[PDB]
Amino acid sequence: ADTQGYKWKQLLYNNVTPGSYNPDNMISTAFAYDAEGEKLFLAVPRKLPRVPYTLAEVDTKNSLGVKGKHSPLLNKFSGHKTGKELTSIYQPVIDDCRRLWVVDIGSVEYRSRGAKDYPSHRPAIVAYDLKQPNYPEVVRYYFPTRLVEKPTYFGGFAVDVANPKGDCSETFVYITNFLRGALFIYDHKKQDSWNVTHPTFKAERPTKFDYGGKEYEFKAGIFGITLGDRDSEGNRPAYYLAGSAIKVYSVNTKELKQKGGKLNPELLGNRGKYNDAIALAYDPKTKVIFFAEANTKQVSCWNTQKMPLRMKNTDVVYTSSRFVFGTDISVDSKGGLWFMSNGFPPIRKSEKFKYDFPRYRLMRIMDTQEAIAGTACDMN
Ligand SMILES: NCCc1c[nH]c2ccc(O)cc12
Repeated sequence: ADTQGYKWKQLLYNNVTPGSYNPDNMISTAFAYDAEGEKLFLAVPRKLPRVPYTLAEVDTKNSLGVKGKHSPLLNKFSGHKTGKELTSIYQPVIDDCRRLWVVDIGSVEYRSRGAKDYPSHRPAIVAYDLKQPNYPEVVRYYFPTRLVEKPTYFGGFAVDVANPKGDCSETFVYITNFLRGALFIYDHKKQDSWNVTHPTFKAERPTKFDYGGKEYEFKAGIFGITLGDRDSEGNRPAYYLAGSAIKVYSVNTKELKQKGGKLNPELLGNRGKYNDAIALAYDPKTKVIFFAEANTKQVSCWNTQKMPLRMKNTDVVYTSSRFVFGTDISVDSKGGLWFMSNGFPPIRKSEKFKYDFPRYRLMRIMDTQEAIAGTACDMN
């Protein structure tokens, strides 16, 4: 229930000329913590002008849990020279083999004001090897033009490593898209990809979001994807959710890896009213799924072994009046539970939402057992 972590009023960069960018325009949408390396990676998409590094890192060795060091400066990704090696990213994910995966969407989202400095190209899935220094690029796959479908609306993704003890090449990537209610599926082995749509990937009712005493609204599809326990053949449930929704589905990875196959998603089925979340994370050690919620100022949980999913089977692991718009959640290598808010929901002009407390908030609960103790997500 204790947390350690970081808080920023503004995301400032180390070794970047002061004044050559506006620190309020640096908006982080996602993170990934490498527990073995004591490294934190932050996605800062090039949504607004003058973002020096779209993949940014901080060394948490000094800082984490140390009084006075709550706002580390962002650094260039150690695997990069200039900052132009990735154009714009929304989400970093670390797999079972300590490969750092990002999805370069391939263009910036503003016009003029230095946009020429970041020339466009086709969306790419890119991976860096954290095991080797200093983080060499080991995967670079471009989307075939036939499959591009609004890359700016890519949400969470999952990296499915069939052979975590081999060369780690039998690997699937499922990337959510919250506009199209779509999953883009990438077969790393075959070097092939395809898009899949399902009525299940779509928004239910619009999500309600309170800012500055008013009620705003957004309508997002799938956002929204995490991987469960493998069976002896290497298939697993892939849990997903739409942002604007309270229902949770799973679909087997078996049906996902089959290009042109029918999908048979199972309802699970719902978390109760107004608990919309855009991010969810499955923990292998407790079998709990954690939700970083949009408007409730909370992080919630559901043990996957308690069926069916009703509200009565969920609880709260974190509450903070300052946790405005949960935007990312993952569990790390040493079973750390990380969750992030940034007061940046998918609503027109949300970049200019301002708060009396630090906008960017990243917390860790030391382990998932610590989290769920004395709660309906326990055992028992
Ligand atoms: N808080 C930023 C909203 C957002 C837009 N796209 C995203 C992708 C991943 C994510 O965690 C969040 C987002």
